[PDB]
Amino acid sequence: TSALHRAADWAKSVFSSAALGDPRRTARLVNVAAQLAKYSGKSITISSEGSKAAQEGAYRFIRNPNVSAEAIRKAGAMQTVKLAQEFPELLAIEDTTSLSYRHQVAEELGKLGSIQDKSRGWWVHSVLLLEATTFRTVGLLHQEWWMRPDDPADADEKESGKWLAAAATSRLRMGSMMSNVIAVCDREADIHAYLQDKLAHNERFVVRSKHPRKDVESGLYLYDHLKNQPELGGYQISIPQKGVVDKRGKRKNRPARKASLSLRSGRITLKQGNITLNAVLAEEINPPKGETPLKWLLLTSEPVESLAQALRVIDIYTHRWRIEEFHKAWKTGAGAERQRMEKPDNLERMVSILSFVAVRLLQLRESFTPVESQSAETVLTPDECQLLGYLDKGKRKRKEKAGSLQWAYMAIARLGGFMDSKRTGIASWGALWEGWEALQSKLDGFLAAKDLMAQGIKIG
Amino acid sequence: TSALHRAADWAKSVFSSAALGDPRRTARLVNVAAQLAKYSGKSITISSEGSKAAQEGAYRFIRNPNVSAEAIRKAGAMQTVKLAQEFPELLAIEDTTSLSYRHQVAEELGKLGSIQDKSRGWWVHSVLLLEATTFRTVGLLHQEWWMRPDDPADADEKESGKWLAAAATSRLRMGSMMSNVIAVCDREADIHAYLQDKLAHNERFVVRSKHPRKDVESGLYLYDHLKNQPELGGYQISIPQKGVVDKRGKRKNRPARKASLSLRSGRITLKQGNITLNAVLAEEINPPKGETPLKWLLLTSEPVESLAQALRVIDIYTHRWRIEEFHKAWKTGAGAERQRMEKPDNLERMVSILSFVAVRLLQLRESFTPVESQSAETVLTPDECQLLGYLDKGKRKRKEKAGSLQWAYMAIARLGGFMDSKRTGIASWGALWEGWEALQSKLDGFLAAKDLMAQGIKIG
DNA sequence: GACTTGTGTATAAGAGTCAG
DNA sequence: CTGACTCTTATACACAAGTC
DNA sequence: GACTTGTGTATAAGAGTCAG
DNA sequence: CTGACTCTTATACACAAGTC
Ligand SMILES: [Mn+2]
Ligand SMILES: [Mn+2]
Ligand SMILES: [Mn+2]
Ligand SMILES: [Mn+2]
Ligand SMILES: [Mn+2]
Ligand SMILES: [Mn+2]
Repeated sequence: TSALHRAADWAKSVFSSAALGDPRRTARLVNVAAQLAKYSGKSITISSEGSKAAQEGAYRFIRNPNVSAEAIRKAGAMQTVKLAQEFPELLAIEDTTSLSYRHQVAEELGKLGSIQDKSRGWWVHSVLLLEATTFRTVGLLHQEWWMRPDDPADADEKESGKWLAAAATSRLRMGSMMSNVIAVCDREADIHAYLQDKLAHNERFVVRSKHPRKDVESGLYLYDHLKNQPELGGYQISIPQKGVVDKRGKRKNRPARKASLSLRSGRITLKQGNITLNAVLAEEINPPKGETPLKWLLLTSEPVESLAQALRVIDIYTHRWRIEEFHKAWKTGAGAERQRMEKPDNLERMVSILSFVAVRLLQLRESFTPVESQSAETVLTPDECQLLGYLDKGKRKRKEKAGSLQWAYMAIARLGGFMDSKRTGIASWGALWEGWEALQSKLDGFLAAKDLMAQGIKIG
Repeated sequence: TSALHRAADWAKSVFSSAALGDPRRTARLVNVAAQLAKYSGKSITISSEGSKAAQEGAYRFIRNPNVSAEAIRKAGAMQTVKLAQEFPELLAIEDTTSLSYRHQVAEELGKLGSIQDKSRGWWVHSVLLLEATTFRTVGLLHQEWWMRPDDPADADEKESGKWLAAAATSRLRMGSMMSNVIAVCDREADIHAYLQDKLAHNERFVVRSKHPRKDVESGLYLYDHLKNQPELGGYQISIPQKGVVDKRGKRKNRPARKASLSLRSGRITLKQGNITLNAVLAEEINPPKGETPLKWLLLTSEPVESLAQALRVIDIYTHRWRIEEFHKAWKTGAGAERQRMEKPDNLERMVSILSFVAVRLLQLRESFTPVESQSAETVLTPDECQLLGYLDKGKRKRKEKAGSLQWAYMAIARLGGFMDSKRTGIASWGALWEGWEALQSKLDGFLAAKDLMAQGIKIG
C-alpha cells in the first residue's frame, strides 16, 4: 500500500518474486512494468524514454516463449495476498470482461460475438480484492483467460465453471485468510452449484438473485417469502443523472431522482441440495407511475437479522461496480485493447502486465482520497508539495485547508483538468492520473533547475 | 512565421482582426484560440487551466449566435494572405475532406454515405498555401463547408463547383499575389470548366489527368500523343514499405521498391473550348511482371520544355499530399471529430477554430526542420535550450552538432517518443508536438524553481 | 442617451463515453 | 446498475462594455 | 564443465493507423 | 498515393549470465 507513487518501487513490489525460470526474465519484467506504469496508457516505445536497449528488452520480453503469462499474473496476485494480511475483512469482487481485437491476430483468437464477427479475443474472469472497512483496492487475486471456440461443442469446459474456478484459486492463494473474504457477484453467479460450493467450504458471499427458487420451509419462491417478512426499516438513495444509449443505439435521458426502499430479510433453505443461507430484499416504496420499481434480492452468508446487518449486505453489493471500474482502467486507461502484438501469446503477456498497471491507476486516486485533518506531506515529497503549491496558487477553494490532503487531491485533480461539472467534489481516476502525470512531468523541470543550481550553474 | 511558439501570440496574429461585430467577441476568440493551441488536441475544459471564467467564456463563444463561423475562417485566411507577401512563389493545395459525427446532432447534419448511415456531417473543401521554395506551410486560404442533402435533387448547387468557388475566393483574397500561386489538385479537379476558368484568368495550376481528352493538333488522346513525344530523360523513386487495408478490410503488405520512370511533355490544345496548356507524362520503365506500372499524366500552365521544367511539375504534384496531412492534423491532431457540440452552428464555430490549431501543429514541426549549421538559440529561449540539454543528456546521436538546430529537432522528437523505427531521421508532427508539449510542461517546473530561487526561497 | 450584449459568479442539468 | 464520471448548454444576477 | 538464454548494438522490414 | 509515419517482430554478432 506504501510502494505505489514511484513506478520502479511499485513494479518491484508487484513482480520481483515472479517464477519465470531465469532471474533475468524476472528483472526484465520488473523493468518493463516500471516503464509502462510511469507512462500509463502509453506505448512500449514512448515508455522506453529514448533507450533502444529498454525498447528491445521490452519487445523481446513480451514475445519470449520461456515467459509464462500465468506466472506473471500469479506473481502479482501473490503480492495482493501479501498486502491482504493487513485487513480484518475483505471483499472479492468477481466478474468477466472481454478483450476485443480486430487486427490480423484476431483470426487466432476466440469468439466474442457471432462466428462472422471481425472482433475476436479472450474472455477474462477476474477477482478484485478490496478492504471492506474503507473499500480501498488491495489488488488482483485471480484471472482466468480463455478463448471461446466458434463451435460450442469444441469447448473443453462450460463457462459457468468460471465462478467455481475463481473460488478454488482464491481459496488456495488466500489460505487461512479466506474466512475474511466476502465474494461479491452479479446475477450471472446465481447458480446452485456455485452457492453449494461456497457454503460447503464455509465461504462468504453476497450474490444477486436472478432465477426464482423455492424456499423449503415456506414452499414459496424467495421473493414471495421475503415479501411476507416484517419490514426492518428503510433507506433513501439519490440516483444521479446520466444519458443512456441502448443496444440499437437510441438515446434517452435518465434524470436524477430520489427513491425510497423498504428492507426485508430472512433465513432460507433451497429445495435443491437442502442448503441454508440468508437473503435480503430491497424494494421501492411508491415508485413513480412511469418507472419500473427498484428491486434487489441478494443471497448471502452474512447476518441479516437487524436493519444494520441487512444494510451492510446492500452496501457491500453497491461496491460490485468497482470491478467494472477496473475493466475501464485496464482498457481505456492502461490500453489493453490498444496493443497490436501479432501473436496471441505476445498479446497475452503484454496485456497481463497491463492488468497490474490498471489496478495502480485506481490506487493512485485512492491514495489521495477524502473525518480528519491530514497534511499533504503524508502523501507528497517536500519538492512535490512545494511545486504543487506553486502551480495551484490562486485556485484553492475556500473549503480546502491550506496544506492538507484534501487540498493536494483537489490541486492534482485541477492539474488534470477537473472542473467539477456536477458539483460532487469527486474527480475521476483519469483526471487524477492526468494531474499526477503533469505534476511529475513538471517535477522533472523543477528538479533539473534544483540540480543545476546546486552545481552552481547560472539558470538561463 | 515568427509568431508561432507562444500560443497567445500566435492566436493574436491569426485572429485579432476578426470582424465579428463586437471587439469583445474578437478578444474572446483570440483567448479561446490561445488556450486551445496551448492544449492542442485537448478538450475546452482541459484548456481552461482550472479557470471557470475561461471555461464559460469559451462555451458561450462557440454557441454565440452573433458570431459568424465564416468570419472566423476569413480572419485566419487574411493572416495567411499577409504572410504570403514574403514569398515569390506559392503552392495552393486544394482538396475535400469530411467531418463525421454520430451523436444526436448528426440528425441535423448532411449526408456523407448512404441515406441510412448514422455518420453525418459536413464536406469541407480547403485551400492550403505552401511556399514553393522550401515547401513550408504558410496557412489556410479558403474553406467551403456544406451539407449534402439526402436527396440530390434538393442541392442548391453541384459539388464540382467547389474547385471554381475555391478559385474565386483565392483570386479575391490574394489580389495581385495570385500570379505567384500554382494551384495543385488531384484527378477530381480534371473538369473542363475548371481548366477553362484557370486559363481564362491567366492562373497557374498542376492538375492530375483522369478522363481521356483529345488534343486538337494531333487528333489523339492526351496519353497517346504524349507517348509519341521524345523522352526528356528519367528519374528514379524509392517507394517505401507500408501495410495496406482495402475497402472490404483485407490486409496485404506493400514492400519497399525502386521504380524508374521516363518523362515526356508537350503543349496541348483541348478540342472542347479550344484551350491550350501543357502536359507532363511520367511512366514506369520495366515494371515488375506482377505490378501495375506507375503512370502520372499532369495538366499544367507551367513550362515543361526541358527535363528540369518537367521535373519541377512532377515535384510540385508530389506535395499535394500535404493537404491530407492537414486533414489528419485537423481530425486526429486537433480533435475536430472529438467535439460533441449539440447544435450544428456550435460545432461549426468550434471546429473552424480548430482548423487553425491544426495548421499550427504542422508548422510547429516545420519550425525545427533540417545545407547549413544553425544553432538552437535561433529557435529556442535560453531556458528552453538549457532544460532540453539537461533532458537529452546522453541521448545525442553522433551525427548531431552539440547545440545545433538539428540537435534541437532530434531532442524534442526524443521527448515525444521518437525512436526512428525506419531509420529515416524523420519524426511525425505528432511526435514533435508531444515532445514540444513535454518540454513546455517541464519548463513550468524549471521556471517555478527559477522564480522561487530568485525570491530567495529554499527549494524542497 | 437609450438600449443590447459580454463577463464573472453560482447553480442546474441534459448529452455523451466507456463499460456493456 | 442504484455505474461514474466529463462534456455541453443553460439560467439569474450585477455590473462592464458594447452598438445605434 | 558443458550448453542455452539474455543483453546491447546495428540493421531490416512486415503490420497497423489515419486518411480515405 | 509515388502518403507518412509508429508499432511490432526479427536477425547477427560478442559477450554476460543463466541452467543442468
Ligand atoms: Mn460486468
Ligand atoms: Mn457481469
Ligand atoms: Mn481464518
Ligand atoms: Mn483527398
Ligand atoms: Mn481528393
Ligand atoms: Mn502580380
